[PDB]
Amino acid sequence: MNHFDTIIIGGGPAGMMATISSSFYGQKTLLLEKNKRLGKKLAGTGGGRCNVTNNGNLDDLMAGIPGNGRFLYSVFSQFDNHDIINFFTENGVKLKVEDHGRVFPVTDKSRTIIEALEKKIAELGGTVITNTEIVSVKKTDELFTVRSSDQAWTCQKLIVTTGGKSYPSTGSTGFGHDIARHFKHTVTDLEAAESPLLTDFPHKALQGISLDDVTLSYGKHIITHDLLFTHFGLSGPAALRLSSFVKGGETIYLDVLPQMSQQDLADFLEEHREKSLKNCLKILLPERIADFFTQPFPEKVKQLNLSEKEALIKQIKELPISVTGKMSLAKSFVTKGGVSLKEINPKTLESKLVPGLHFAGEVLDINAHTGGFNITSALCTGWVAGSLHYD
Ligand SMILES: Cc1cc2nc3c(=O)[nH]c(=O)nc-3n(C[C@H](O)[C@H](O)[C@H](O)COP(=O)(O)OP(=O)(O)OC[C@H]3O[C@@H](n4cnc5c(N)ncnc54)[C@H](O)[C@@H]3O)c2cc1C
Repeated sequence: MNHFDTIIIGGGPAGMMATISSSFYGQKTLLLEKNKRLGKKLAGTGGGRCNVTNNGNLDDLMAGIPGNGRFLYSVFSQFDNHDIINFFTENGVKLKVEDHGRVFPVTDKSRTIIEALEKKIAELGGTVITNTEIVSVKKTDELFTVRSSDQAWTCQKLIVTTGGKSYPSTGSTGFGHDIARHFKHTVTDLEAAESPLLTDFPHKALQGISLDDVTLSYGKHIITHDLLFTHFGLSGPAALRLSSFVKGGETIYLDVLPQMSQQDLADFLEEHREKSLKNCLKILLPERIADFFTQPFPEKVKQLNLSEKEALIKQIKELPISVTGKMSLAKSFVTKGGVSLKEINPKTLESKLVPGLHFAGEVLDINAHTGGFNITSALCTGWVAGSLHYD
């Protein structure tokens, strides 16, 4: 018995959720995964802790999915970030909410998430065959044939959830784009998004340090969020978002305290004209950031003159950084681009050109910010694709 109602290709967050919803709707379901493990990429989101969704409202979500979020109104009315939170709560996983509405398991371990998903697939009788790479997908009359090098399976409904093109060592190497092409869909241009930034800058002084809520500016686009200093330059949300507007050759500007304007700072110093300038700023900033700003200046806040005060403050508020480029698609967190949404039903996620065929997750031309919006996007679209609609 190799024939199923539904076959789902790719066991990421989209694939797992379609397997759950399809089974739940009485569909006899097969999930195929190329790796020995499910959720290889998912296991590494949120610094490996697993950033499973975001707890904001609908507008927070739309602001979180800049790349074609508007297509998801229909999907989100069926299953949303709060349906996700319910599911994991219902099934005995303790979630928690961190900054910017990011949702993690209390365990801080991605296996708590993936293991819960596998457990449900099993309670619902879903079939999963791992360590199996699909190489071929055809359709005859009303019957999809799905083939690996060894075997073949059949179905009437086919869900393709093979992901994007970034981090191909997770398994997302584009096969779902080939399917889409084979059945004569348009695949848009595939390019990097949420790609960390290469800077020309003394990286050693600051790498590993994290900063909460800072403003990076460049031309019209100005962004206020979290930032990580890396050995190659800049990552974390702020860098990641800005990375869409920048290619290499630009100067961008960093505001390390968007809270205080020039004057508040000036006043703050006078209150601590007794401590060392490093120690002064050590109270407002992480220590290694303090070192960085105040190395070239006099030891003590009072030893400063007027011109030193004004120059220092302008560095604190407007440090110019030189960007020499960004990471490629391969090394970016998100693929901007995918299967074209003008040929997909926004409500069922069925292809408009081939009946029975469906697409969910990153394989579609949807792209979002890190912070749970991609994963939320994949679980939901997955849920919908796997679910049944009739009329
Ligand atoms: C380091 C990192 C951190 C991230 N952090 C975040 C974050 O904090 N928040 C956020 O929202 N997003 C984040 N993302 C993005 C997010 O992980 C993805 O957008 C999401 O996992 C996509 O889900 P998916 O199921 O569509 O594709 P994937 O999760 O990639 O899964 C696709 C699956 O298809 C399988 N497959 C592929 N080809 C075949 C084939 N031929 N045969 C069989 N199986 C196949 C693959 O093995 C894979 O398991 C991050 C990405 C990375 C790389």
